[PDB]
Amino acid sequence: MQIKVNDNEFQLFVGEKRILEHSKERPMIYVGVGQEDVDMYRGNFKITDYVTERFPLKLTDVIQTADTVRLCFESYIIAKIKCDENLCTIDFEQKDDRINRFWFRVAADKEEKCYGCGEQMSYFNLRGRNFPIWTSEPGVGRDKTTYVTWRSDVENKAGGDYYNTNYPQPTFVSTNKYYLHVDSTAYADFDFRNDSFHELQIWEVPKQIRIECADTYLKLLERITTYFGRQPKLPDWVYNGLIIGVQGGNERSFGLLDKTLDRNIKVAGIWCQDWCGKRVTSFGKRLQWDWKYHKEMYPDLPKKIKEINAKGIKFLGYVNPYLVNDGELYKEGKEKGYFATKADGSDYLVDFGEFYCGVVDLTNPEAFEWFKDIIKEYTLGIGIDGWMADFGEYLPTDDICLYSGKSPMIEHNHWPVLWAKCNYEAVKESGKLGDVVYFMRAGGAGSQKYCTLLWAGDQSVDFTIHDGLASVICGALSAGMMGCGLTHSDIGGYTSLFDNTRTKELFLRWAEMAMFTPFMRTHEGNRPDTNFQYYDDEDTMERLARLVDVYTMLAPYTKTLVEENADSGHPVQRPLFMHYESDAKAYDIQYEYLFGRDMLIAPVYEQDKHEWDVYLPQDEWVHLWTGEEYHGGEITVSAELGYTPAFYRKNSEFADIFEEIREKYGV
Amino acid sequence: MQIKVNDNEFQLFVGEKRILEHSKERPMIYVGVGQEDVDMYRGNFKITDYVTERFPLKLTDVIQTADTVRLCFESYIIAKIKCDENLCTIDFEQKDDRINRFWFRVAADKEEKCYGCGEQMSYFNLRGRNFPIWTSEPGVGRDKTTYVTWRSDVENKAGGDYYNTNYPQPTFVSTNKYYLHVDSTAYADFDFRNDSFHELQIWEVPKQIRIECADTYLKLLERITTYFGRQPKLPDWVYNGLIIGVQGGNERSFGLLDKTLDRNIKVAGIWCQDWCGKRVTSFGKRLQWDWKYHKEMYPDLPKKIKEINAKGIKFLGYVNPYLVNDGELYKEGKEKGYFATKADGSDYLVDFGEFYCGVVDLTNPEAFEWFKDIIKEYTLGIGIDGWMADFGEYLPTDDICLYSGKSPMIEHNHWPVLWAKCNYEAVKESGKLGDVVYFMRAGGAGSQKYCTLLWAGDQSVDFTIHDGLASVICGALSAGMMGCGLTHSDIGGYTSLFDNTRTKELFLRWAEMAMFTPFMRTHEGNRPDTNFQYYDDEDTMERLARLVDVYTMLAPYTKTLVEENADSGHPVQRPLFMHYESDAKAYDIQYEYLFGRDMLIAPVYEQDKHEWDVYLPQDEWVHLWTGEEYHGGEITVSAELGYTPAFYRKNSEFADIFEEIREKYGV
Ligand SMILES: O=S(=O)(O)C[C@H]1CNC[C@@H](O)[C@@H]1O
Ligand SMILES: O=S(=O)(O)C[C@H]1CNC[C@@H](O)[C@@H]1O
Repeated sequence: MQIKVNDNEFQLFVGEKRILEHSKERPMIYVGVGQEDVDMYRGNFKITDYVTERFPLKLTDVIQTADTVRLCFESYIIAKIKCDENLCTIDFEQKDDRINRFWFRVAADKEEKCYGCGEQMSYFNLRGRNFPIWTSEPGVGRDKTTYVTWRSDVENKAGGDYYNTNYPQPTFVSTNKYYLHVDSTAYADFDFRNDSFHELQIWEVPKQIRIECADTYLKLLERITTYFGRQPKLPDWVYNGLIIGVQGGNERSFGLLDKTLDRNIKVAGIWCQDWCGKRVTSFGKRLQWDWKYHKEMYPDLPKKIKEINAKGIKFLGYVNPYLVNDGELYKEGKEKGYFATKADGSDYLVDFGEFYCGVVDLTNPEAFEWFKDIIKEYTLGIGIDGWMADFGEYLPTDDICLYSGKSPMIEHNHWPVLWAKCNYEAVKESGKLGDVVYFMRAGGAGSQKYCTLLWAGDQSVDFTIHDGLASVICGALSAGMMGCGLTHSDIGGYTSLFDNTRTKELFLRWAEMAMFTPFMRTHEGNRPDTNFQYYDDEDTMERLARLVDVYTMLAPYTKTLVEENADSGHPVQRPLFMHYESDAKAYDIQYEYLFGRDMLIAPVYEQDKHEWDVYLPQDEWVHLWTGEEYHGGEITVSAELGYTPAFYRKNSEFADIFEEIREKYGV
Repeated sequence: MQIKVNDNEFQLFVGEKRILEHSKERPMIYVGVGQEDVDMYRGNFKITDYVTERFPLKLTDVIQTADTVRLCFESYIIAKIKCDENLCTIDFEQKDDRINRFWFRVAADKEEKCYGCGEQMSYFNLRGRNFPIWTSEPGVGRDKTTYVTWRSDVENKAGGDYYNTNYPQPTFVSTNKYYLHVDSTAYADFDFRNDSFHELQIWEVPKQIRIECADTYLKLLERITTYFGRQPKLPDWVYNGLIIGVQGGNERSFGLLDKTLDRNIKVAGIWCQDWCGKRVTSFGKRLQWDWKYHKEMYPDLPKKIKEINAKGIKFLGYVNPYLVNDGELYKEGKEKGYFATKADGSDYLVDFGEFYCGVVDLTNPEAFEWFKDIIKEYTLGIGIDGWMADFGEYLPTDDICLYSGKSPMIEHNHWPVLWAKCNYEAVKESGKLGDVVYFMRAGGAGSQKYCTLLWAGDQSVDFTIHDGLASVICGALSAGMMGCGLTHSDIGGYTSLFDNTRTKELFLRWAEMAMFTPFMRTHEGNRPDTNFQYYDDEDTMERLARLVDVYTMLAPYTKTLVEENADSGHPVQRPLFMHYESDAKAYDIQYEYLFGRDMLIAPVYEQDKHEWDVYLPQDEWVHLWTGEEYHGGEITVSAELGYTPAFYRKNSEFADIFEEIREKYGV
């Protein structure tokens, strides 16, 4: 990167491509004054802004030092710029206290594409749209043309839209082979609707903007994860097979484990989210938010965990950073003063849907340490080797006080990372990194270090584009470009509402994609009695045993991808353009991915399909199940139920593993 | 109205209430730069704006002469303020050509209420919401919680919202007893969401803002209509009875007339909107847009008109300012170059839903006179005595050129008044003002002069709040506060879509309201074959005979109201606070109206009702059907089908008429 600058024009280049400019004709910064309106309803946020001032700044002074270039903008902003061959930082100082709106422009051209802004569930390429950065419920349906979405809006204010996500991040990657990060947890809105610039709206003057370039996307990801962090290797035991999501107490849950094993489905672990109890609401069968094992539903659980461990099976649980008001840990947290409070001193109670919970104040070090100790003592301490570490999106912005003294308009997006750090430190302090794994749906900048595994959050139980099976693929790709290289999904989705229920076909198509991911896990969903469950159908269990076997057979390859993610930040699920940078079509494809360097996966995301159109970049490919060879381009392969459109490179060093799969399970 | 002004502060008072202020702490004007996006689909407009600059102006010079005060605002705006005891005008000169966004603030307090912004169908009191000023299709359903609205959005982009209207106007009335008008036909957005100020956003620097006060709302309406215009009296023949909306050609239409008369329903006129032919689309039974009578459907129509005239019955038709591209008049207009054109020089063909029409360029004086002559020759010239003068909302903004050379962003809202003027001059030059009547659903500033009669446009055929019977009352109250004092509605509504079809009860509830309006007219609606028609049911025809007879019995009173409207601008349908200005509840009521000074009407707007709650202001009231006396407050009256909740003042000079009605048709 190179800086060019006079007394009234600043420029920054990446190669021969200008990416920053401030002149009178093309200002780089606008500042202004806004008054927001934020209305939360059960984790959904309706956010509007009333802007009374917005104006571009005048560059009134420039000072060049061998290390720093200083831009003075009247009495509003000072920008200190420092550059290397690969890194520019722009630190901002605010000289006018009135400003609470900050618009930053990046030079662009019509053909450029951008990726990221966190885990995006609808659009991988961000160009042409804008993306608010505000963690929240991602929406049920997420598509205003569907009945599920409309009913979700009408009854629950919960239909959402294309940009909602549990894990937004003020960071993007450009096809000019740089990434840009705005060091701020404020509300932001990344606007890619203009041909000649990207505009980044921030609801504070951000501390710094960071820009870093590389010669390849692989190296760009190495630089991204150097700055944000890298995940550990997953525990070796995850590759033993399926992690089965079952509920109902000792007899039912361990009964289904035995039934699962008896049908020759390989099991890595049993995940009982109700290990701490159940709570039934009008949404469905939920959990008792009090993070100690439930002695009536799962008596003697520590002893029982030792027993299944001796048979090669791990036990997985569930925690989240809230506590319901009738729980034992709530009573203790109240007595110790560890909840976020209102101005009058009452503990703030959040409505999660017919029950009310305190928000453990993770910005209070004593409360943070207390909750970390709850994980150590009552989850890790009874031998639980993994858990869902849920939520993080529900911090309200109305009359709530945090120990940090910062506005909830700033701490709201910070919360997922504070929650991630709490889990990470519990595991690290216990010496269990690499032995236990928790998985999170919410995140922010820093989840690259503090989250051991993402999952895609709640999908609807359907084949829709914006909230079904397909949206998992988009979420994997976007998250991976942010440096979160390990993700998975609920096999079969989660959300059943408004006559939308899971089918056998949906479960199996979901499973045949999951076997080409690091972590296979099922989920009964919110209404288990009226949604298909794999253990309800012998044919499904037979079919599932094959899919899980394929996962275990892939594991020597998958371990090298997880290792490569841990070593350099190359995600396990990669976009096609990560290894085919010259292929123009690879930049527009978001429903196929490279499973490592050596496999291409194009999951079937529609019902009643028997063949599937696949775009293959130019290379020597072999269809997994048939061995037929392909050299690149649009094709159509058979894709019956159980036969994922999956291809491997001919000269892959793992071709023997893939051939063993074909011989055993091909056509 | 008194001005206070020094070098650093301007103020304007109405009595002892400050209505305008400019100081550095409370600026009166912001200016800026925006880039709109106007997405048009079949008369529906999705409009968004991208504001890049907005900033308050600094008052840098004040010049007082004897009559004028000149406020200079840097190099941006000069405002010339001239006041009287009742009138203040602010003329704006634009000194910076870059400005295309103008925000004008009006001082307000929390208890103030505001009325107007044209004909509003959802909210009469505007306080607490914002109202875009852009004529368009008003929406089907207009309520995001209903199935009809949702489907209208999904299939037709046509659900609309609370603010959409055929007739917006940048004019409001305040409870400080002033009205304010912005002299512009640009897009505007009147924002009443803030306690301490109204803010009027205009997408140009407006020529002038006009403010005029008065001691009473009656006198305010006198001033409003002195400025905007007053309607003529309605022709005496309208009071002869019902205007029946029928279709199908000579045999069916005049057959239905005979049937109606045979059932002893008094008929003032037969309104055949298909006088010029039909066109069937997926929307339903529409019309052929070629404004000459259809010689195959209505052979020898001029002869038929003479025959029914000799029996005391008028004939009414239909025109609108567009021409379908397979018609005779389209061919002539195309030859003479009388259509609006695109940038590429071709005639712009607007899609109205499976057919395409030219827009007669009403800004071209030659085309204007031509279309006026079309009305004289082919409507008035064959003896038609009234007509629906429809549409006016569909001018596109994307790629169109007008003879005026003004932007379609300015002429779009202008079109309804140009079209009104076309009809007005045809009638006036024919010497028929007061003898023939046309009715319009679209309008703008000036419709007060150029439109002889409003109607509330298309309602859905239901009892919903935002698009059924009740929204007619809101439209009547709001239009009347703007000086359009004559209005009516389709008895039974118009729009049938998405499993919503007209019922008998709905038709009858609508008719029993309509008999307390100036003009009773039915309509077959868009899907006559699958919707209730009054002539389907003998009991309905017997009931309608009574309702129409009541309308004729009221005529001596109603005529004095229409004459009062023509002489002073007091609307026929008045808000309760127009005659009870001290009644606090009168300012919150929008589904009751005073029918002149001597009657209160509170229509049943819900199904399955046998009684109705009514608020009466403090006065001596007599329930029309029973004779029971009431003295003010909340009451409940019997309100069976046919017994509108209607009350008259005991001391009314017309009490003898009202007693005859009770004797003949009461309980
Ligand atoms: O119902 S609960 O809220 O207790 C648990 C759910 C929370 N969201 C993620 C889902 O996977 C959990 O089952
Ligand atoms: O269907 S048509 O468009 O020809 C006529 C309708 C237009 N809008 C107003 C309605 O009253 C008409 O029937």
